[PDB]
Amino acid sequence: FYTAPSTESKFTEVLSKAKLQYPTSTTVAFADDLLDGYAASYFYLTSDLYMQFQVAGSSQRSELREMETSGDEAAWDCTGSTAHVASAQIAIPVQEDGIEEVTILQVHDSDVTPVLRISWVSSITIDGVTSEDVVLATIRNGIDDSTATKTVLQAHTTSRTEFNINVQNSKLSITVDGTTELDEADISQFDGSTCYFKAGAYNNNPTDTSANARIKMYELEWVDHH
Ligand SMILES: O=C(O)[C@H]1O[C@@H](O[C@H]2[C@H](O)[C@H](O)[C@@H](O)O[C@@H]2C(=O)O)[C@@H](O)[C@@H](O)[C@@H]1O
Repeated sequence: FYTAPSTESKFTEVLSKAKLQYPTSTTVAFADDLLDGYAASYFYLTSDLYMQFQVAGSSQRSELREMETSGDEAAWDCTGSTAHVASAQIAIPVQEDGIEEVTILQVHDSDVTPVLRISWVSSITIDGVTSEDVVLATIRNGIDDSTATKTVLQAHTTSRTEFNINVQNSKLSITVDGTTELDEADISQFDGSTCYFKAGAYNNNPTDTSANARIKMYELEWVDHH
């Protein structure tokens, strides 16, 4: 008794260009499955037309992974001259107790390293400044460097918020409601890697492994250019 996101034409294209992973890396639904009305407690359309992702547990996810319409996985040159752009209108609800960080958008390499995570965090300390209840950008410093550069993007609101990720020419930019919040961050450390976008709910370091993270997307698209 869950309504499928495929019933809304605003999602047809991105679902054609995605596969759904849940609760870890295994695909539960490919593009054709998604287009054919795939729906579950962790992936469904709300009555006000949000695509909602929900998942409990440490490092568990309900997440769309960028695909080509051919069925090939997206694997674009992370630092190439072609622009790759992800856009999403996301409402981040107040998270359940014990949910401490939820990753909502990513640029991931074709191996084991997230180039970029955009996440909600309960608390973060960056160079001696603690922020509470914010949306954060985390860019990994390298494949062999587990550390990352972190940038607060936005004070958390439940209001629908426009996020835009633009990747081109070894630089990455993020806009939030039209305002640039990360301006041409360097990602040259992923020269020679291939990349793709992800979107959904990825539950990072919960303190209650039974609590549900929950993220809602009113619009989602990923594109190439030139
Ligand atoms: O030591 C850390 O906790 C390390 O985590 C990093 O984010 C990771 C996420 O929590 C997820 O596990 C997944 O997405 O992998 C990420 C990663 O290893 O890059 C960063 O937040 C990093 O700053 C932090 O030290």
